[PDB]
Amino acid sequence: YDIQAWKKQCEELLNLIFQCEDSEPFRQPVDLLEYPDYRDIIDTPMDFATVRETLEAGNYESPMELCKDVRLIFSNSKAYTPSKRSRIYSMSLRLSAFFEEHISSVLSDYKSALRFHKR
Ligand SMILES: CNC(=O)c1scc2c1OCCO2
Repeated sequence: YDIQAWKKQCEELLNLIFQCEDSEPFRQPVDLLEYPDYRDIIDTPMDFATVRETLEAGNYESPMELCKDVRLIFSNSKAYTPSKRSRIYSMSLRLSAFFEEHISSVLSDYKSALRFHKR
């Protein structure tokens, strides 16, 4: 019932994601010189370095906020791809399945801790 435990658990999960080859296209902001139409399609850019920096600055109040920003990385990939068979889109679908498998317990444990605090 530790209400603060989610933060280290999210740092550890981000470390795993940065070690995965599938994260390489998503580690820094999309290069607008390589993709000059990107901002015509995508309203709010997001990347894993921006997520890690926001966490380490103390600017997430909950793991649900972190999870909304990671899911925006994946929805931006789905919106920008020209094909459901593209290389980079393929990489985002595998990384999303890995992220969702690992974040589920983080969210469950945090919500349980809050309910115990309010009991
Ligand atoms: C050649 N580019 C692509 O097929 C795709 S699919 C998703 C993307 C991306 O390039 C930029 C990053 O996000």
